Amino acid sequence: ALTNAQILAVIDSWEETVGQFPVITHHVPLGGGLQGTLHCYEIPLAAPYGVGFAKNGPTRWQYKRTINQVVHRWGSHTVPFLLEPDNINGKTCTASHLCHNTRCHNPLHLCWESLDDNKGRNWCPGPNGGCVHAVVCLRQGPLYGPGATVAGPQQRGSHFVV
Amino acid sequence: ALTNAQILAVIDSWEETVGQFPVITHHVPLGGGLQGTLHCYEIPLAAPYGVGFAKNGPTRWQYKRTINQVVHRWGSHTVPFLLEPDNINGKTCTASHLCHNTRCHNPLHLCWESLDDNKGRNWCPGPNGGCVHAVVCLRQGPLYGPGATVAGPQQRGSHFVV
DNA sequence: TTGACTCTCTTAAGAGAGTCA
DNA sequence: TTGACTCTCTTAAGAGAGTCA
Ligand SMILES: [Mg+2]
Ligand SMILES: [Mg+2]
Ligand SMILES: [Zn+2]
Ligand SMILES: [Zn+2]
Ligand SMILES: [Zn+2]
Ligand SMILES: [Zn+2]
Repeated sequence: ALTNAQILAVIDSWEETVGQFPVITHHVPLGGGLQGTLHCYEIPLAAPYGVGFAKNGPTRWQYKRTINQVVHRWGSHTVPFLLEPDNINGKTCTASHLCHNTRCHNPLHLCWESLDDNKGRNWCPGPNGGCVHAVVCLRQGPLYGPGATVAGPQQRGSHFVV
Repeated sequence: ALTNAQILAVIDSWEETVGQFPVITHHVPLGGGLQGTLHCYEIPLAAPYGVGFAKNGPTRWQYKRTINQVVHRWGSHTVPFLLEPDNINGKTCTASHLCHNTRCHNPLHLCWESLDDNKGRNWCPGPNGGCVHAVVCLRQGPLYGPGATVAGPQQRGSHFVV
């Protein structure tokens, strides 16, 4: 809600609730042939999810609180960043999973960045493979690699140059 | 169905027409601080676009040929790949701009791969900066870099560990 | 047969809001 | 007030198909 105090109270209640979500250990590629360990705090697969939480899509949730007799609702991963600018360079800020684990609500696994920055982490080589993200990746992106290209650049005639 | 000879004739007509598009020289980052040059064959901004071409969206076009009284139509960048498999690993193949220049129809700037592989090239460090794409990038992706993250991982209390 | 428009859809990273009990 | 559902929307890489002359 409006006041900084009210916002801090929302963040604190969210952290307390998410802090009781099951902690699931995931071993992850870091790049450079190395492996690390992340501890994700995973929202349950089915109701009940936790005080204030409800599922609005297959892997979408919202956090809800009643302040001054009014319901306030946010995307479930946006709550850590309620005191941050909601845009950057004219682009909407989004909650971005450094652990690439949607059900996870560990704020130590989230950052707040444009949708382009968010998406791009899927292909990052990782913190031990050359990540250049200023807010560093926690793991190599799940889609990093050579790809599976079916056909490369080609011409039948002689009209084109690279 | 069109014979493989009829399909080759469509690719040849397409190449003939695209080869007469304005050719624009672009200097581009290759990664590793090196600069290179790409020559894009750019479809016009407004009608007429060229024989067989029409705009179906702000940056979407289609190619159309009528053969034995049947109208055939294809996405304008898909024509080089009409003799290739159209899916891989259960994923639809898409035309993927190695030059990241949507108006370009140079087939030496296109490859044929899943939408995930396609998107991922936006963040590639480039052929002189560590590209691992098996079909190699022609340039550093336009979105490669440190990013512009507004807020990083953080907690107010002590409920979480990484 | 052709040109120049029109419309909606896919994907996978993300969102907002309403209906009931 | 709180819970458990319902619906559609955004973005930027990509698509298929209809109408009229
Ligand atoms: Mg993400
Ligand atoms: Mg692309
Ligand atoms: Zn996590
Ligand atoms: Zn990274
Ligand atoms: Zn090009
Ligand atoms: Zn590459």
